[PDB]
Amino acid sequence: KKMSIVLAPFSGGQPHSGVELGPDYLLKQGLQQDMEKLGWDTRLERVFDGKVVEARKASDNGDRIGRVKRPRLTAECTEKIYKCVRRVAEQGRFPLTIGGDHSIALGTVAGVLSVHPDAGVIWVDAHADINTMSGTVSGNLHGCPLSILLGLDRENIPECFSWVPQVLKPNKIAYIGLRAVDDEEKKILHDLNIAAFSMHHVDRYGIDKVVSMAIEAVSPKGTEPVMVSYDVDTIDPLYVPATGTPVRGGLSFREALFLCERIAECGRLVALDVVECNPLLAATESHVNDTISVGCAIARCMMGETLLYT
Amino acid sequence: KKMSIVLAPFSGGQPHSGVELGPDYLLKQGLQQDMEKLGWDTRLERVFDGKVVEARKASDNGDRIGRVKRPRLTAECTEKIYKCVRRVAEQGRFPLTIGGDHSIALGTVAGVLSVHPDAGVIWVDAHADINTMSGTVSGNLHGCPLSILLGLDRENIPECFSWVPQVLKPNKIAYIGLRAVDDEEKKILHDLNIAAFSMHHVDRYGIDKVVSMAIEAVSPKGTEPVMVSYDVDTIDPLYVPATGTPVRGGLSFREALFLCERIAECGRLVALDVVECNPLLAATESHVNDTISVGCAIARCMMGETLLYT
Amino acid sequence: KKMSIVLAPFSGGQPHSGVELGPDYLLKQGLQQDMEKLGWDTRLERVFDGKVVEARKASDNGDRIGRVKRPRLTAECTEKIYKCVRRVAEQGRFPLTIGGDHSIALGTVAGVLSVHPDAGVIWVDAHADINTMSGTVSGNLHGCPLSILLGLDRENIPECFSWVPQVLKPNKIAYIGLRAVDDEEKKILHDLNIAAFSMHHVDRYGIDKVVSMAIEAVSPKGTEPVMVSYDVDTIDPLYVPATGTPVRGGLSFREALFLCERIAECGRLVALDVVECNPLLAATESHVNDTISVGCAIARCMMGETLLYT
Ligand SMILES: [Mn+2]
Ligand SMILES: [Mn+2]
Ligand SMILES: [Mn+2]
Ligand SMILES: [Mn+2]
Ligand SMILES: [Mn+2]
Ligand SMILES: [Mn+2]
Repeated sequence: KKMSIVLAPFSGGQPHSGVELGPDYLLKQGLQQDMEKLGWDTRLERVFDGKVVEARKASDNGDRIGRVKRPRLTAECTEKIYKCVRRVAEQGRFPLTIGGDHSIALGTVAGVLSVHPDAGVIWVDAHADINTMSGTVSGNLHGCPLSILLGLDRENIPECFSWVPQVLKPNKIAYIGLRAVDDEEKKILHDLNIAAFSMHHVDRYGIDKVVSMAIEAVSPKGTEPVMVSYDVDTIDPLYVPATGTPVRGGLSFREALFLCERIAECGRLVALDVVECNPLLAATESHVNDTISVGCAIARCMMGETLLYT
Repeated sequence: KKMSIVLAPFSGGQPHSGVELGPDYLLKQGLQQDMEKLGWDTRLERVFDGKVVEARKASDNGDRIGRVKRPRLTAECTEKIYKCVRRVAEQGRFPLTIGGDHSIALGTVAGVLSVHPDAGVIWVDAHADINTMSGTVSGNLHGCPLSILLGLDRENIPECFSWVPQVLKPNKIAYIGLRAVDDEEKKILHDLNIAAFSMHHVDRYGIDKVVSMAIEAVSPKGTEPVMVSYDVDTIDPLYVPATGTPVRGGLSFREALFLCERIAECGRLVALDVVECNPLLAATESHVNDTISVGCAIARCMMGETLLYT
Repeated sequence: KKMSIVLAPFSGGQPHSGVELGPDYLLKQGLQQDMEKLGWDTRLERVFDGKVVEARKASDNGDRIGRVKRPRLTAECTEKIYKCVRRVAEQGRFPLTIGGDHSIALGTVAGVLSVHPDAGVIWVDAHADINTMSGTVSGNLHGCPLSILLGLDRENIPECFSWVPQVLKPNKIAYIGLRAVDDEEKKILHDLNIAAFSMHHVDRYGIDKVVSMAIEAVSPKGTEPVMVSYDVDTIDPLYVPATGTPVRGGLSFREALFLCERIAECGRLVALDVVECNPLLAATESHVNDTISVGCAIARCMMGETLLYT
């Protein structure tokens, strides 16, 4: 039980500052203690200085390629995460990455899949995060990771992303909690036949059935490793207020953690990303605690925490 | 895909002013744009001036027949809605009526059923709205539409309602979300064997099963048209605060819209009423937005909006 | 249909004052009227003066035996409740006990089981309340009733509890809503094979299935009497704010009452405790009303109240 808590305080995939504080806030609530307490030999892995990056990000408005914003900064930072997550996995340790916005998944998914080539990816998010370079309206890269990972709109992806390995295939991605998918993304999921479970399926079949369906979808031989990239805005704003792109009608606090228990129960989780926690996006310091604690709760539940004896 | 958005700014079936602002508020949030955006050729249908009606209503306290309040005003306005909804349906257009309190269902149901005689009616409400003239304690007519439509307590229904066609039979009504039914109404539903699904059934079988049961109940040949009269107070006050008769323990925001998706999916929806939105019954202008947006959301989901590709 | 509303204004099993006001507050909201209105011939049973007890409790800090706090006061008061609940049951009347903290279950369970020896016990709580004398860290007895009732850690239970009859066996206890069980309690439930249904099971199977499983677990011949000890903190703080030990991720208001309806439906409920309502633990006098009304709602639903005709 070896684990490497990968700290990825990045905010370049979006406009709001504060999300890069997630790592720090999570570790403050005792993330590592919880993990050690769960029997994991933990080690912190800092990939870069969040303060420096915020500095170079804030200033440089010239970092753009048409609609896409900060492709240079994003490509540079996510490549460091890739190298760190790749290394962590090669050493045989479990990489738990704390963001930071979802653009970091470029490095996490790339890193994990380049080591566990047949690993399935369960993307827990209210959004599809699959906007192509030409398609993205806002130009925020935290909503484009999967397009770049799947190598979509090839011709328009900046060369500064030439380092991204083409290891993710559409039949190895499964979404859970979708409810804010735009027209371009709807067509993509449909044309690529990507297993996507919206809030409609949750409401229709219940979270237990949805998780089972999601794990099956990316697990042919039913024995492949599984990775989860958890965007906290999948959970209803009621419980997860401090976040950049909230969307009403999400998972209840209970469903958010039950999902984790089912994956833990699975026994094949090989990696986990917990992203989009922006403490600076809350009114009361209570919203901040509700949010960050939910993060630590996801980590604990994913890594073994059960309500009863085990 | 022809639609007529019937504007019914009426508040005579109850005591609180503000509910007649629903139409205006809904159209402000872009109700018609959403509908056109969903592929419907829309047309607004104003049946009467909400300002004038509020004026004649406010003043005239003499409009009463024992317990029943404003039977003259209510009978006159609902007859105009009947004629408008009847006309809209005859032209082969889909009538989407925005209230206004639920007393307007006297005209909507009468209008739709006089054109589609075998149309089933799914009444989404926390209340049964079936108090008889002699039975109604409060005398508010927004809680009596179904008694008059079913022709109950015949002998005591004012003659100013003589225009109401006897087109609704008890085996063509199905309730969803019931939780505030009074003793008289409990006996009625039971003696008339009306298919009623309370929050108990939702909690017991889940919203998916309940909707299926409701659609079946009013669809013998399983091919009859279906009409939905949606009272927003069916949804828990948590999400729908600005409303005249709130009742704790309602449908979650998710269930409120999933229900709509299932009906849309059905393919036989022939009419829809969205009622009881009172913007003037909110503390923060946030309660107002939560409420009105939920209204537009019901319309979009009922009329075709899906979370994924379709 | 004879009932005895047992008033147990006790707070000695915990540190916060205010919980002893539950009885008074409940009766204020009309608890007895509701019961009579439900067809029960009610009678109030005061076992002791809540004001006097609070007085002797507040002062006496010397009432302790190591970690355990107020074992003398608790043992004395719970013995009075035992005698009262035992008497009420012998007279063939239904004992509805209103607390007061959960330490009162020492007398209720003992009283009911000494009359209905084969009665099952359904403990609705977020906590296991089974800490042993040596195990309890906080020393608060409202978290130790079941250990004493099951006669655990015998050797360390003060002799002032020598009156407690050994009538409860582990195969006659079933938990519902568990989510804050400590390590000692986890081991105990596991070693004793006690039927426990955590929020995990509720999220996984739904409340309907869980209740059925719980009733089955303590009902071998499927015809045994059933008793329910209802701790209100089983319900999510969102709905039940004013309480001593809140825990996030609980039963929704709907599940809290549906559970009651299923037990009522069962037809074998022989006793009910409603505990942990502390009015003095609320910010707005709204939290207080939300909480206390939920209490009366549990009593009504348990005792027969249905949403539709019956
Ligand atoms: Mn995301
Ligand atoms: Mn997202
Ligand atoms: Mn209504
Ligand atoms: Mn209603
Ligand atoms: Mn308890
Ligand atoms: Mn408890």
